[PDB]
Amino acid sequence: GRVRDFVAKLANNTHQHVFDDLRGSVSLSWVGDSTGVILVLTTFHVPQSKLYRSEDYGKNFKDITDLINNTFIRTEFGMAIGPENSGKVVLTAEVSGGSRGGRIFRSSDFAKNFVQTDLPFHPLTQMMYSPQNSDYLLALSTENGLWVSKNFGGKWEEIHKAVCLAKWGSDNTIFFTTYANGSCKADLGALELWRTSDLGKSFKTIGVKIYSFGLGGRFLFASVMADKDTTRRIHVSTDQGDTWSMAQLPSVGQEQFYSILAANDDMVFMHVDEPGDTGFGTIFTSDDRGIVYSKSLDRHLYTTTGGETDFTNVTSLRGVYITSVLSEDNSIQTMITFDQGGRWTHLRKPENSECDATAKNKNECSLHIHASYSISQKLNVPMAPLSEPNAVGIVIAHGSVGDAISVMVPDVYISDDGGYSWTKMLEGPHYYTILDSGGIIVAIEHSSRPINVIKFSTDEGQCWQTYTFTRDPIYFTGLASEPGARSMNISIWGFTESTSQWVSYTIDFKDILERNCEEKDYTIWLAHSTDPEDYEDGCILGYKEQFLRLRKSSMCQNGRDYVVTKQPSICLCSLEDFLCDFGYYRPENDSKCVEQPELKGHDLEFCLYGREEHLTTNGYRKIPGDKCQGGVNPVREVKDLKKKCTSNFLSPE
Ligand SMILES: *[C@@H]1O[C@H](CO)[C@@H](O[C@@H]2O[C@H](CO)[C@@H](O[C@@H]3O[C@H](CO)[C@@H](O)[C@H](O)[C@@H]3O)[C@H](O)[C@H]2NC(C)=O)[C@H](O)[C@H]1NC(C)=O
Ligand SMILES: *[C@@H]1O[C@H](CO)[C@@H](O[C@@H]2O[C@H](CO)[C@@H](O)[C@H](O)[C@H]2NC(C)=O)[C@H](O)[C@H]1NC(C)=O
Ligand SMILES: Cc1cccc(NC(=O)c2ccc(C(F)(F)F)cc2C(=O)O)n1
Repeated sequence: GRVRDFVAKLANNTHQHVFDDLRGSVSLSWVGDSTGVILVLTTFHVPQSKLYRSEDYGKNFKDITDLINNTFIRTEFGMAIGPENSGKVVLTAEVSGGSRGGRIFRSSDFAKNFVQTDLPFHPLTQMMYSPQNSDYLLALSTENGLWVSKNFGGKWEEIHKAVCLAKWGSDNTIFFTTYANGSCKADLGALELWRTSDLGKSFKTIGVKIYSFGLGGRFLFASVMADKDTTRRIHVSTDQGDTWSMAQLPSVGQEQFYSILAANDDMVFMHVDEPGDTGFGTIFTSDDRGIVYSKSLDRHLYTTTGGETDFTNVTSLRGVYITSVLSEDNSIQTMITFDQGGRWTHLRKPENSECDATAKNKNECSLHIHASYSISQKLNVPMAPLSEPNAVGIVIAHGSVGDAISVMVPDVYISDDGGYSWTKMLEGPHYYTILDSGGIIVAIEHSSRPINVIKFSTDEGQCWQTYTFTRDPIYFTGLASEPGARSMNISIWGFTESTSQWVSYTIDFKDILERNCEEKDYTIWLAHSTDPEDYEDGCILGYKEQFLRLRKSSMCQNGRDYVVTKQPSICLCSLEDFLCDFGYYRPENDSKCVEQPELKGHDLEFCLYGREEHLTTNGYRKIPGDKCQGGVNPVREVKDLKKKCTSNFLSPE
């Protein structure tokens, strides 16, 4: 344990609040950053709606149900909370069966005063704030009109009809799909993709034969129907639709799907579903254009039914992602990549962990991670893997140790180096959060039955101390805490036993970490270190990062203003910083990219109908987000591969 005098500190700081009876649908929303404002919304269906508010981080709520006029709020649309600190809150309310249109309750300041506005239409969707201006909203109506508002929902105007899907781009741009006749389901693949810069003053048709579309990073993606067929394929656009490239990705049937797994201004992770009811697909990573794709992972478990994947950005160390794959035998293994998908491997098992029945060898086994897929199978998993960018290196997850994901009741495992190494944090399932950029870690035992106790650790999970926060135990469902993992306030939620009420105990760790952190506590940490002795040690994507990192031994507060300190070393370029361009491959182990003897499959499709500027390749492209400098420069004098597809074909004219 190692902490002296904790019960004293936490006694004062434990704050209980009580709420009304089960069972009602419960919504909790944080409003703003550095505000402490929380909205709890409760709705009841029997032959109404309650709304509370707290400015103290959840220590004391007081009941503002007065401010909505006592009317009935609909949990379908929930609470549409404005971006950043704009403080916008919008609630959609239920109206009499035959009404003009719907009604919403608008707060422009952190839910202190609400104004009720009657809409000219009926909302089919939660209203969506424009990213650049929180005063801009768009909604889809039940008649499929696209409605827009410049004034934050006071006045609306219908800027197009027959709209399937509509999204805010950057700079108040709206992208939406329309349909000619029939219904969005009927005309699917026949959809038309539009853009409007001026909020409906003027439009442009950027797409046709559209199955679907989506945004990630700088890319606009659209899947387009074959003129000849039911197959579709991805086209990509960097200009917001003005020009369109066919991706080098396989086409799919109507059985299959694309999923954008992750996107950043450098690249995307694209999941392509496998033909047949596989339950798996292939992961591709793109180049910085989104045009050129590299096969990253085989048999990536993503289910056709319910849409579960285990795919996880480990957001506490750059380059690092974990995911599940379906082996040849039907068993699920976890895989981790440290280099942004350039290579996948098995997570290393804890030093002292021993293998389970899954493992065919008893001293030699991996760690496997419970994530969305596990949870969906009703395995005993209260939480998915957790990591925060402020807390460098830290990953917390339920797992098992063996050759595959085990159905047994999992322990909880922690990593401080971003997933290179692991130890058992806690035996048994737990709920966990991170406070104060890793200054504190907090855990609740997951029990079939009531708990009066919360666990906390100030050394990043190496040591734990038990605190009893209530002497009347609760049935415990969840933790609420301020997003961004910067506060010292945690809210334990649950209900009492039997004739009941929901309760929340919010604990301030304010005095548990009494003294502030200062330079002395931090220590120099090279990320991604494999071999100390090496010049190139810790180069990922062409460079190293050295971090200043809070000493495990130091017990103190990083503070709300804490800034991860790190400095880059820029590594010399090797071939391993380059990906094969179109029509090139690595045949041997050797990194070197050589010309393919000929194009096959979707390589041949791309070559046949492909956009011509990309056809000449350098054989080599710098991995996106790779910052390496100097060293090797294999990128080549451009060479036209157009003729080498068509050299086989007889040509006309
Ligand atoms: C996996 O998760 C990591 C950690 O969150 C992602 O890295 C983050 O990427 C975002 C977007 O590229 C970076 O955003 C920042 O946005 C501000 C403007 O709001 C801009 O001024 C900054 O220059 C920066 O772009 C964010 O800094 C970055 N976080 C860290 C710690 O590097 C990563 O993108 C995720 N991977 C994928 C493929 O999405
Ligand atoms: C934990 O919650 C308390 C509220 O109970 C937060 O206190 C606020 O602190 C800021 C700056 O320290 C003040 O400007 C606010 O006026 C305080 N509000 C109240 C109601 O006291 C405290 O910041 C939270 N702790 C952390 C680490 O975020
Ligand atoms: C889990 C699941 C189930 C069913 C469908 C999907 N994905 C898509 O429909 C999709 C989304 C985005 C894009 C685009 F934006 F990349 F183009 C293309 C498609 C596509 O399949 O055609 N995902």
